[PDB]
Amino acid sequence: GTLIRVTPEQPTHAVCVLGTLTQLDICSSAPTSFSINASPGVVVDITWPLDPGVEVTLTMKAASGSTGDQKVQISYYGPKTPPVKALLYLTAVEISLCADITRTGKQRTWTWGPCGQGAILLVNCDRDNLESSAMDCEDDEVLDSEDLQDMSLMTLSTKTPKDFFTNHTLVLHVARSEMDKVRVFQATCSVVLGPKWPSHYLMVPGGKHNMDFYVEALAFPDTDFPGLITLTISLLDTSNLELPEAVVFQDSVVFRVAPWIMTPNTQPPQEVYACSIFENEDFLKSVTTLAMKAKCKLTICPEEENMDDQWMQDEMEIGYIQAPHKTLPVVFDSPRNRGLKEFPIKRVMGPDFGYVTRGPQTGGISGLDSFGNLEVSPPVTVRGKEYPLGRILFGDSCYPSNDSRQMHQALQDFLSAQQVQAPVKLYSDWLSVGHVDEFLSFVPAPDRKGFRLLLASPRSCYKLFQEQQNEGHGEALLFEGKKQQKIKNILSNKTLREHNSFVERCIDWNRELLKRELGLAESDIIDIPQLFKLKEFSKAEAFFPNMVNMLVLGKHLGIPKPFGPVINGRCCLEEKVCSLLEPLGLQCTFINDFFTYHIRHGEVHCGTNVRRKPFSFKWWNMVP
Amino acid sequence: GTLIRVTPEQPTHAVCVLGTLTQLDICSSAPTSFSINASPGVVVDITWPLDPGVEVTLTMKAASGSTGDQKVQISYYGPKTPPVKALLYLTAVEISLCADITRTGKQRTWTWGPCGQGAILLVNCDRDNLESSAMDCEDDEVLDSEDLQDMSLMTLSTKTPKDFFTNHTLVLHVARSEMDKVRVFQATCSVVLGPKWPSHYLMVPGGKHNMDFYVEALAFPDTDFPGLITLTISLLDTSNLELPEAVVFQDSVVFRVAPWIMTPNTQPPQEVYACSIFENEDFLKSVTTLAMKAKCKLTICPEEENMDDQWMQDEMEIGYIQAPHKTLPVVFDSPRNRGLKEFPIKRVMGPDFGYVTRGPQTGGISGLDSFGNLEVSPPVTVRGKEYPLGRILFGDSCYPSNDSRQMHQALQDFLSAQQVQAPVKLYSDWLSVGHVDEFLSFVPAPDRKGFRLLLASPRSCYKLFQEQQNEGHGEALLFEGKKQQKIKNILSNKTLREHNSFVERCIDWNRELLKRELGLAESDIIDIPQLFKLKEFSKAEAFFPNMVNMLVLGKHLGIPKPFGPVINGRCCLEEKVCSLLEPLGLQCTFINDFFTYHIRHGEVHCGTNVRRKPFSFKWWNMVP
Ligand SMILES: *CC(=N)NCCC[C@H](NC(=O)c1ccccc1C(=O)O)C(N)=O
Ligand SMILES: *CC(=N)NCCC[C@H](NC(=O)c1ccccc1C(=O)O)C(N)=O
Ligand SMILES: [Ca+2]
Ligand SMILES: [Ca+2]
Ligand SMILES: [Ca+2]
Ligand SMILES: [Ca+2]
Ligand SMILES: [Ca+2]
Ligand SMILES: [Ca+2]
Ligand SMILES: [Ca+2]
Ligand SMILES: [Ca+2]
Ligand SMILES: [Ca+2]
Ligand SMILES: [Ca+2]
Repeated sequence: GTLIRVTPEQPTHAVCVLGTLTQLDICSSAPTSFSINASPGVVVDITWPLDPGVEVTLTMKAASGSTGDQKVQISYYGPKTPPVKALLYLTAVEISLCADITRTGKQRTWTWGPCGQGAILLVNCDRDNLESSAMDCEDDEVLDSEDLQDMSLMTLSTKTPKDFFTNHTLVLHVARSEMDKVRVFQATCSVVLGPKWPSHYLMVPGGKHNMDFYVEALAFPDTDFPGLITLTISLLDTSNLELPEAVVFQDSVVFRVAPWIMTPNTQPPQEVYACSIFENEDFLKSVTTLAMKAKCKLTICPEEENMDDQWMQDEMEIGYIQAPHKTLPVVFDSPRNRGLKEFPIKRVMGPDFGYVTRGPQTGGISGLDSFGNLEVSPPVTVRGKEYPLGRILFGDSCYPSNDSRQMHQALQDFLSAQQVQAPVKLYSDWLSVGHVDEFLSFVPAPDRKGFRLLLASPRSCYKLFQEQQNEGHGEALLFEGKKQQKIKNILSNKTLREHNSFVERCIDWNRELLKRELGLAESDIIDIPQLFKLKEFSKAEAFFPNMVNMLVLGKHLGIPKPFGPVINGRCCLEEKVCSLLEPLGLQCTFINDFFTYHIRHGEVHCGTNVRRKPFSFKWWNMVP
Repeated sequence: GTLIRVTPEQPTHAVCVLGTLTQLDICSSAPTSFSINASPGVVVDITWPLDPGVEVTLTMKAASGSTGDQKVQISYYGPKTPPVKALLYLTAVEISLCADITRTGKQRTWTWGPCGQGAILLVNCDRDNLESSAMDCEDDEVLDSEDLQDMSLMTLSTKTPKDFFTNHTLVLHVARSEMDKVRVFQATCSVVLGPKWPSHYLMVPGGKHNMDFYVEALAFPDTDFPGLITLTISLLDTSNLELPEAVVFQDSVVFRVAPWIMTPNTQPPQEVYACSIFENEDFLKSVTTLAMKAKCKLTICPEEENMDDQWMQDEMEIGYIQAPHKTLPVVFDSPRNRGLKEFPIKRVMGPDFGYVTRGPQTGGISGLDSFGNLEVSPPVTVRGKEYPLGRILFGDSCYPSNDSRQMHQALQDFLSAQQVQAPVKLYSDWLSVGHVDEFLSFVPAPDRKGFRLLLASPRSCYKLFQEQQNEGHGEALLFEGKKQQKIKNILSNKTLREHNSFVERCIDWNRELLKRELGLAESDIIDIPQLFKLKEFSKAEAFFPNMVNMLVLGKHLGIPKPFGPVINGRCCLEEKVCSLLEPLGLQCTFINDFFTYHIRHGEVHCGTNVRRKPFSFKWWNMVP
């Protein structure tokens, strides 16, 4: 809106911006009746009576060529009076601040969805600079023209009379609350807005001009940042030299900072990671083969950088950030800060590879803070609400006690603040190590919802063993090929069966948690045979290598080698698992991980990581 | 949900909680065809074939009298087989956690609105304890039974067999993220949940029992607290003595903490405040009269406690918090921390009087942080969105610069986090002092929307003076009854008219800001005649006492005495204002505030404060 106020005691000079509703105050200094005659470029909606209800409104069709080149004449006449005249001289200008608010690569509110509106900003948290230790956004400089591709275009367009900025100035600003979270460079780079600076006078020439800005974000959405940054242009009248500058017009663009998004096992793999370790050459060769079959590059951290840390699942999680103009992978580096600590910083973070961390870095850290305790489900629809990018899953206790553990609050808050994968707290504190990958995986399926949840299941392993004893193989030896144990003795062991009944309860609680939060039906779930035992603090560990803890590379599964009882040439555990999964068109390979991984309380999934293809569905089309 | 898993190789013992969907796993250990026969208290939905699609579901009608007193028999028969039988013994219990979730005084999601759902918690931030300096909630103790009335009732009801808690235990908990924000006392007080303690074992006897808890909140909604606290009961199986406790059932109540809410001038007054100061007796007498006419108690801070601080509008804002069971007023104490600093702490905070503060208390403080720069509009509906408790208004600059000021971020965030009065940033930085009460007030009206916005208006004062000169009074003296000035000289003064044109722009910008954000139409607005002048840093001060800066006590207005030009016995400024407002049925009194207040850059509204009647509309029925 804008009130132009007119008098007959003087002519008034005003500016109108195209797209704005200007209104005329005719009554406040009038002296009955009035008529309005305006130049041709000024259209007036509304031989008229001076009732204070009288709405007079002015609209311009085009930018002025010169100052005051449009004109409105208001005359106040009546019953026996010749006219008193009030003059108004207008200058019309275009001032459009544009960004990719339709989300194609190109209100001031941001809206979610396919019919929604608002531009997107990436946190510029990768490292396109050769030989540097810090993220691109840690400084107020654009060093490589490659770096501009990560940034979002914003354009100011002006159409004015040549002499217009003799008396007006334009300023760009961000609220002080948000200046720490955005940086803005003016294009022909040097910064115009940023953490040191919430506003800047633009240097624009009269006539027809177009000025490009490049915007990056410096922070992901989090507890104290919902994730919107508004940038505003204000047109100032600076024509009286004594008086302060007067604002004539503001306009704004609202951006939303892209969340950090995980990729489930159902997304096709692109790159694999693991460590080289002492006597581990045959584990590493086995993964290499599997990668080849699934078409993945492969990367190994060596014994020098490892610091003898083998658990490549735990220190990091590879995600992505996504904007219409640019999608890039970003690593979320766990505060667990073990031997693998540096590997996210030096080796993964890089050209088109983002970085992020959270949590206390000098410690105050559970094991539930390791990223074997961070998964995502596949996409899933739950009582009519779509989670098209899946729902994040992480382990916890059922309630908080003195003895209980949790993933650190700052990570919990970060994941939720991401919004787009509405986390779900599962129960994993019953496990010694405490990770959800210890009792669940997800695999692609050619039918139903296009996946299956695999849950570890003692019951199924009791059933198998019983079905083998029933068919005469009670003398068969677990751990054939450590102390061997026979199926008749495993089965009759009453205390082992109590432990496994209690693990069964823990897994079952989660089965139903996943059935409700994730929309699953029993035909979405397969049980993998798996025995556990309780050890220190009645916490659970795998009795034999945890098969459900597997590397999923599309259809090629790297499953820990259970070394089960060998019947008619084969491990019955291997055969049972193949019978459960081959009908889905999965290919099971069984990798020896026993003295290398299993005895140190982890398996194949725990010894490795995977980068996968980001979802084709665009996060901003969700309506969380 | 819950899977009971049955075998024919053993009978199983399970518990069912009333209101829960129990399901039976018949296939996992079956050995074709099955039938189900259950005791009379167990109803089974579902002479049946063993297809793994077969859904079997169990529902109980009532609490068990003894353990295992209901019974399910599953038999697996077939083509030539007599039955193998699997037994299941059930015990049914009631475990209901109840609170005032319908909001009358009496899903686990909280919902806004008249058809919404969820209990309400008050921050227990008043001081019902005699002789104490701290808020009730600063400690983990309930000292007065009066204090319980501020708290929210929550009840656990159990119906079990007598011997039930021999093998089960109940625990109450809050997530660790929220334990710093709630405290929970068990009733016959001593705490069961709180900032030191996120869980507690309840001591409940078998049979029919009912246990009351009293809940208070320790924190208002704010940037890092959306304002929901969930409390959960979990039923644990503790019958195997080696094994960890197993969760059998959780249920929860979600509370929402009440926001802090302001009251506009359109709400009827209840109590008035001001200071006793040096030569100010006649200001104080004038307010006293006005209070009496409007039926308000009256309170004065004396020269001893003042520390010579006269600005009773600035240090505090009296609001309220509201819950079905209890509504109480709460003072929001400004960080400006001037001479009035202690007055909120010692004199206002008290029995059924809450307290809150925000911002850096040792300074880093603008003048825009004073609470003359905090107002609320009346209730208002804006393009179809209702703000039934009004919208908070506070002053700012138009953009951020080196020289510009703002209300401190922590207050800004606090007000927004309150949600229910969606703040609006107005432009007041152009004023020397910098407060929105310097250019706007609101008054009750008997028509239209039931109020008017009054805006300071130089134009209207130029018009009046011109209309008086026109009728021959150019020689009339402003400041009659300091150096006097005549209407002909005020009018011809060209530099005074430039200042006032520039103030006109500043007020006009806000007029349209309020027209859009607040839904107003011109017939909602009255202009009060008011001249300003520009002084240090071209910042604006009142040329004569700022009339729009008035005390509104229902229909009785305490307006600063302008001491205008006296024409036919009367100040024309007084007469113009009376002509604008008497037709609304307002009663204007003009209070001398000139050497006492006006020359120290403030007026009557600035010398005073008011507590008013909280809205009848309940904040939780809004849908922000
Ligand atoms: C599935 C998963 N994410 N597993 C990670 C579990 C492995 C580590 N293990 C150890 O720290 C460990 C245990 C015994 C002996 C040596 C070591 C070691 O390599 O330091 C864990 N428990 O977090
Ligand atoms: C309308 C409103 N909220 N006004 C408050 C403005 C008053 C104070 N004034 C002073 O601090 C002041 C100015 C000059 C001489 C003495 C004093 C004084 O009492 O300390 C303000 N400017 O904030
Ligand atoms: Ca940079
Ligand atoms: Ca970059
Ligand atoms: Ca780390
Ligand atoms: Ca890049
Ligand atoms: Ca993971
Ligand atoms: Ca207390
Ligand atoms: Ca109390
Ligand atoms: Ca204070
Ligand atoms: Ca009280
Ligand atoms: Ca106020």
